[PDB]
Amino acid sequence: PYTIELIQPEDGEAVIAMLKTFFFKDEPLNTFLDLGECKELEKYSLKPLPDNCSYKAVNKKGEIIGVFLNGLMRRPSPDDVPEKAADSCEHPKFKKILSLMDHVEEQFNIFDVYPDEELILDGKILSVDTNYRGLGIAGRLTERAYEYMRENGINVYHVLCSSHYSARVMEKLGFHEVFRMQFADYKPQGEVVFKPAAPHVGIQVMAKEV
Ligand SMILES: CC(C)(COP(=O)(O)OP(=O)(O)OC[C@H]1O[C@@H](n2cnc3c(N)ncnc32)[C@H](O)[C@@H]1OP(=O)(O)O)[C@@H](O)C(=O)NCCC(=O)NCCS
Ligand SMILES: CC(=O)NCCc1c[nH]c2ccccc12
Ligand SMILES: CC(=O)NCCc1c[nH]c2ccccc12
Repeated sequence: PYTIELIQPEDGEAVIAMLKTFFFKDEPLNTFLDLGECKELEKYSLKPLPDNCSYKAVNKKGEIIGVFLNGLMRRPSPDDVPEKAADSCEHPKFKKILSLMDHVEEQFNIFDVYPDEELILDGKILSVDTNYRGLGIAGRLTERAYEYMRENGINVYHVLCSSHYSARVMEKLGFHEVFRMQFADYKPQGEVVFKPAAPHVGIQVMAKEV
């Protein structure tokens, strides 16, 4: 038995503690790199919280057993200066992940897919406690956001998935691929950066229109 609840400002430390236990260690790119201590990812994870659309799954003892951290993304202004996230990162392993994200954004802009949309919900960090996996918690976290979207006239939910495994979960939830890139094809300086196990394949950006 668990609840799905809005993540509050006072929850920051508990969210970080949960992510350090799971996501930091067991998201495929993090585990490939052996991310280790990463204060900059802690910072990254806390950033979307004040948008008031991030959710926690909580067990009967009051422990966080899952999170989906979401942020609002706004269409770039016509005079927008695209910034590289990797430029403000000291941690070398996390910088590799941020560089990958920058590269995806250079190749694919979600706002091109939806020219009429000013605001899109961005699913940034999804993590479920191992002992609670395969119970549909990812789906219940995701679906709690639909309510926020409906309450605020947001039509599109955008989620970058770091493995075909997690992209499949999003497909079950009614998302579809809008962009993909094989790890074998990601060679920003001429050589492969990420070589996780073959079934991961690469990144897939997933979208749902609600
Ligand atoms: C991706 C993740 C959030 C899914 O959460 P979840 O709540 O377990 O999602 P689901 O319940 O829908 O289970 C997904 C699939 O995992 C498999 N599964 C079943 N039991 C499982 C278990 N005990 N442990 C792990 N996976 C299991 C099943 O294939 C299941 O699909 P199905 O139930 O439709 O047959 C979770 O695996 C996770 O935290 N992964 C590591 C971090 C990560 O990669 N996050 C996503 C980045 S995009
Ligand atoms: C919805 C979701 O969790 N996407 C995953 C993106 C991701 C993979 N590795 C990371 C390391 C640090 C920050 C983000 C990531
Ligand atoms: C269109 C399609 O079949 N997607 C699923 C498999 C796949 C092909 N290339 C990828 C690159 C990254 C992730 C997944 C993939």
